[PDB]
Amino acid sequence: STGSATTTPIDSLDDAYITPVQIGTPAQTLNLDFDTGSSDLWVFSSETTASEVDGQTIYTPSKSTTAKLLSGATWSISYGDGSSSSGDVYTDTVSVGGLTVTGQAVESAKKVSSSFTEDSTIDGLLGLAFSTLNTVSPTQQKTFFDNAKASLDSPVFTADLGYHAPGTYNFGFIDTTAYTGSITYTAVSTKQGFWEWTSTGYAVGSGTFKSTSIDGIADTGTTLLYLPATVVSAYWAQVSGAKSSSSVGGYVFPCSATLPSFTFGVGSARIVIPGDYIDFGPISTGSSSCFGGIQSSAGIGINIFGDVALKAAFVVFNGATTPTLGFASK
Ligand SMILES: C[C@H](O)c1ccc([N+](=O)[O-])cc1
Ligand code: NA
Repeated sequence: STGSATTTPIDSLDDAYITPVQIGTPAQTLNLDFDTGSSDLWVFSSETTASEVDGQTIYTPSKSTTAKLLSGATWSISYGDGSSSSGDVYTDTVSVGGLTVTGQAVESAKKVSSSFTEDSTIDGLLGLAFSTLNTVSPTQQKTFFDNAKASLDSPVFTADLGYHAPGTYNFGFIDTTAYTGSITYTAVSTKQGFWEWTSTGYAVGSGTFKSTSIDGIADTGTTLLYLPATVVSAYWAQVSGAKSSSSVGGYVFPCSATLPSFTFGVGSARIVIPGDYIDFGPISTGSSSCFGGIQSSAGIGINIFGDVALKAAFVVFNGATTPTLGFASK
């Protein structure tokens, strides 16, 4: 089997991407944020505290003939940005782009933090990191990908995120029309539950490539590119008037600037992030200070290849016995 679904940016900055997901019988379609840096499939629901729902579409298990309470199971997750949610668990039929899993754990939110409530466009998350990070207790649950894997034509999914445009998540096949050149594969460590890999270095604009190992994660549910302070300082030093602002919480730059590209290494290959992808617009409405898309990881504990990086590439998440990542230009 395979599946193929379009993923759409939630706003004009590509802050996140939503993908329609069918849950239950008859289908309830919710727009979920596919997150390769977490491992819970959780939804706004009929159980979510009413004051914490503002415009989201909810899953109602009582209207699904295939829903079944996973008795005793609870969940609680806290994300890198300080957001969180928690609740109880049902199993139900979940379909993505024509690929169906029966018995998928659907984590029903009883509580969500303010950032979720405030984002009317995201009805929940679909985690695509390793199932070792799944929060369900006392019996850990599998991700949609892990449950689908055995049925897929090939044990892979691919992320093809758009810049200010829709893109695609495919399951079970690699669309050879969706990228240019060849795919370069690189090793993955699953030790921390992530798609963790080591970039071979970077370049700023038309500058020389610096060969240096940068461990980090491929995380579709993080907007920006978080890299070591040395790397990030070297990038923003090439932008007149850029500075790190403790008041704003990262590097800002004049909105009048033209940004340089940023290249990262994948083995001997190179992925180039255009300068425009690193513009996250005014810090507040109407400001002439703009927020940078490359930020320091120094206060995270991990480097994160978020959407800024991943949407410059066709990315293969290879879930074979020995997982690997692949990157191609597009
Ligand atoms: C609501 C907030 O933007 C949000 C937080 C965390 C994730 N995630 O890591 O995928 C998505 C969305
Ligand atoms: Na922000």
